[PDB]
Amino acid sequence: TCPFYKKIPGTGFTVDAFQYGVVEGCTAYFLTHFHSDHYAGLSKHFTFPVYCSEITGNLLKNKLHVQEQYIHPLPLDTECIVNGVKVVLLDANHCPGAVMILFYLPNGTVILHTGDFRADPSMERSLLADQKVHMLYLDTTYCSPEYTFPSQQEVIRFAINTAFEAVTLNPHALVVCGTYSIGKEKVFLAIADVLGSKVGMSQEKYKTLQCLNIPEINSLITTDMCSSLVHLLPMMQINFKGLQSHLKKCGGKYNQILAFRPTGWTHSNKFTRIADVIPQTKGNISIYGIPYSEHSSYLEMKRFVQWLKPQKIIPTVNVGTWKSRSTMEKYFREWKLEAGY
Ligand code: NI
Repeated sequence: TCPFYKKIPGTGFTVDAFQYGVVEGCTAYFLTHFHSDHYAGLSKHFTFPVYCSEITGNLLKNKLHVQEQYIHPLPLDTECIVNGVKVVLLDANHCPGAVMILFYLPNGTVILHTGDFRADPSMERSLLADQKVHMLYLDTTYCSPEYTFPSQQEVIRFAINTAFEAVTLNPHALVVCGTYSIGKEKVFLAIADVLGSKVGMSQEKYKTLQCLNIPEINSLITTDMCSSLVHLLPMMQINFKGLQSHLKKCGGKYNQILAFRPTGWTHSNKFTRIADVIPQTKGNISIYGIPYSEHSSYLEMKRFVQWLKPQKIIPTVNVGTWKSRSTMEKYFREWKLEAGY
């Protein structure tokens, strides 16, 4: 059964609610982004309207085979009428095609559902600036002060300079980057660009990348693994066993692997600056864990919410324990008292 925080009161609408069968009263199902926890239950057999971004729509059609007649893509930053209700989609600064959704309820209430997001000051100059929001359904993934990490730009700077230095010292090194879903594409694209290489990968990953509207993509990726010195592999294979095995397959073309595992936050963020990160090493294989986040840090989230000044907040992540829920409610009250709303 569909939980309350995925329902939009006073509409026939649900958000990210595909794993509960036919939801009673739901006339339209919104999908914020193409990550499996959110799309769970969609397939070629789905026969209700789905509303989403153009990119999300390409992925529904090609990867899950959802029939065309049921995919309703909407342009961003544009007031749209869906089943008699005004809605807008805003960029979530998450993975490709991820949106936030503003709902203008018939009774005068305004609701923002962030989906998954990484808050940014640039959001303070979207169509959010124009008016008041009564209810905020908030991505609270890292809603605690210990959750600190660098900007995406600094993390990419570290990876580019690390990769360039290694391959310039040894032209026979191979670079590997881990992946398990869309998002974080800048990691492997930035490294391949500095090295003058295309990124090699499986046919299934190439297919997924081809759905994402990235400019010049045909120039950047390839399924010919042999022509490429940046390879993508599933995240599970980024370990000393999996990388040893991979190196054997390359036919004595390479004599070293430098590999990256983009993670979210890890506890080594509590002690170590990005500059000071070191790899794990075994023989001719090194592995760097790098904290590239597509979710708000604590400070980024607090800034957004204190700017928005919502009347009520409903968390959508970490809602399963009493301790979590209590902790998040304490932070929301501090924020409100500090800012005066
Ligand atoms: Ni996500």
